[PDB]
Amino acid sequence: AMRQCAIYGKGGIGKSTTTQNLVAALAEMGKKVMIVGCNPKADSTRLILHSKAQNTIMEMAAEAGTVEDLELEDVLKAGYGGVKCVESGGPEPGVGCAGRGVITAINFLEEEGAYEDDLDFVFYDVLGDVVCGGFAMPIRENKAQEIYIVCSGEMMAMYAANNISKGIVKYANSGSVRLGGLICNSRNTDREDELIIALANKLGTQMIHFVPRDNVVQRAEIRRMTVIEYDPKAKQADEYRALARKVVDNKLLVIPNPITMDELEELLMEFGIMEVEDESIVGKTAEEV
Amino acid sequence: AMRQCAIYGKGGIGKSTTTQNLVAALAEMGKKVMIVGCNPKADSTRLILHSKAQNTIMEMAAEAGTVEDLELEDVLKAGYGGVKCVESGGPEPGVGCAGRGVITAINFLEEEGAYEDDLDFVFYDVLGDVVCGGFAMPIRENKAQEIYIVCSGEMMAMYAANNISKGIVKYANSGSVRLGGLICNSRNTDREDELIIALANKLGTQMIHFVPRDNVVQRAEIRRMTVIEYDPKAKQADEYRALARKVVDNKLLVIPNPITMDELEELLMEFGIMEVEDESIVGKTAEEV
Ligand SMILES: Nc1ncnc2c1ncn2[C@@H]1O[C@H](COP(=O)(O)OP(=O)(O)O)[C@@H](O)[C@H]1O
Ligand SMILES: Nc1ncnc2c1ncn2[C@@H]1O[C@H](COP(=O)(O)OP(=O)(O)O)[C@@H](O)[C@H]1O
Ligand code: SF4
Ligand SMILES: [Mg+2]
Ligand SMILES: [Mg+2]
Repeated sequence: AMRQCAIYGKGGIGKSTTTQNLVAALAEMGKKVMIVGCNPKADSTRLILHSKAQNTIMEMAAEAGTVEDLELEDVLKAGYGGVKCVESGGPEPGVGCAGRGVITAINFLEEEGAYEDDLDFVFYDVLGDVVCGGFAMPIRENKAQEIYIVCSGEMMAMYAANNISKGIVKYANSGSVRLGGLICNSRNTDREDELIIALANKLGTQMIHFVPRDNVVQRAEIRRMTVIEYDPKAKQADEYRALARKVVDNKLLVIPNPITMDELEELLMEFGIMEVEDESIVGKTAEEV
Repeated sequence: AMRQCAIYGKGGIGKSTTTQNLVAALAEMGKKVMIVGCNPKADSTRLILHSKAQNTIMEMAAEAGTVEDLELEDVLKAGYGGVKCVESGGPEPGVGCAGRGVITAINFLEEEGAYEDDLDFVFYDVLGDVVCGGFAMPIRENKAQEIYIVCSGEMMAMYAANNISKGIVKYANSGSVRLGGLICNSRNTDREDELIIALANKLGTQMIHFVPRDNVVQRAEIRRMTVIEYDPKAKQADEYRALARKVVDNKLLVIPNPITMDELEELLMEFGIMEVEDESIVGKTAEEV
């Protein structure tokens, strides 16, 4: 039955739009799936619920005093395709750890047993910028077995992908957390599809799909909607279908192999986004060259 | 004498390039300044030192076993303008808190007394994506009195700016941490200079300067250099001069006034980057409109 999935990736590469869409495309193949957003900002469940920003567990637990005083119907809410939704809340700015927000919401969902009710999939939307103990909480507490890293042909998204992968490495031994695959979200930078496959092979995983840059996306967004919900017929919808399909069919759950900075930098130079280091000119003024 | 400064801001808006440059332009007016990078990645001191990536305290303390076994000359290193430099190191991926890395490096710098040696300024390069207790460590432990938030006319950078501001609010009472001003780093999106000044006034601070988009920057970067060091004569160098000047002359250290999501969203719509919400179409398919 059920699979415990989590999607990681750097901020602003389109982690939530890939997640919400493939989950809507998964639930177009009639799956009860649940999205749990771990991100400070409530942007991780909004497109399914046609909402602006779902209420978070840190918001509502402030209102009722504690988490047990929260009643599930107004915590977890369903939208398109009966896809269940919970935005967990960030840290109290400058003071709390992000981890806490995530853990209390897992516990509230195991406690009021929405985890064992019928669901074929659970998905955690998790930021991969800092891969600290806090954001690695679903990995540490063995709540996410299948990590799907969203990225693109750009240094920082790759860095992120690799550093998320070092965290899978540490909890390989303690549990069953394993990397599924990378998902390349096109930046329209030149031969990025190739680059991310190179990385995927150097880590020992696959670049499970290449999601394109489409305007479709922001057309659907003005309506606070998923692409799958706005126009079922655009090939963007069938991209997310190809991924949503490829996701359930995957049986490659490697225990990845992280690379050096230098090794990563190779990839970037080799595929043209990063330039090549001419050492002649280093440390030399407008004059000296 | 000495001022304890920290520059916060979202990832990839150019927090480290603004910081390293204005610090090089501050040290062009002959100041002994020290940069301490708190970021996981060692990209926060590299342009001063003509290096690729300075060694971090978490890296070297792994080598010698503990922090006391570290000798200061190969921890803190100086580059252009006798500007002292220390990259503190990130969390061990998936396990550590970022906070720890920062705190051990403050303590090592107070312990081996580089804090009380001659310096007119100290600067902490700190990521503003997650404003959790970890990244708020120099604010919590009253090591940074003057927060300078770098941002731009874009939602997330603003969000960030505001949330960093909520953290200043919480430690207003306990200490002397106060917000200096915002710095707008041009994205070349249309009337962003105006937008960030609106925010600065709604927070009760000023948009201390508007740093432009220049190609100069990446020309200097191929040499692993600051703009101030590559061509002292470009008006980009005199922008950083205008900021480096404006920074020491500032005596506006407000205890900011954070805004609503809705209130922030106003700004964006009012200044044209965000659109306006037509509710007619919300939750309605390719067909229904
Ligand atoms: N495939 C895509 N094509 C075009 N824009 C996209 C695509 N996926 C996401 N985006 C856009 O990128 C921006 C950020 O997306 P988001 O999913 O919110 O990122 P994140 O989760 O990494 O913070 C928004 O404009 C989003 O609609
Ligand atoms: N004023 C500027 N004009 C143009 N590009 C800039 C400017 N400041 C920074 N950048 C560029 O933005 C990118 C990220 O800068 P960086 O300082 O490394 O960001 P960060 O510290 O927020 O991660 C690099 O191309 C950097 O050179
Ligand atoms: S573990 Fe990470 S989320 Fe928690 S306080 Fe540290 S840096 Fe923040
Ligand atoms: Mg999000
Ligand atoms: Mg940096």
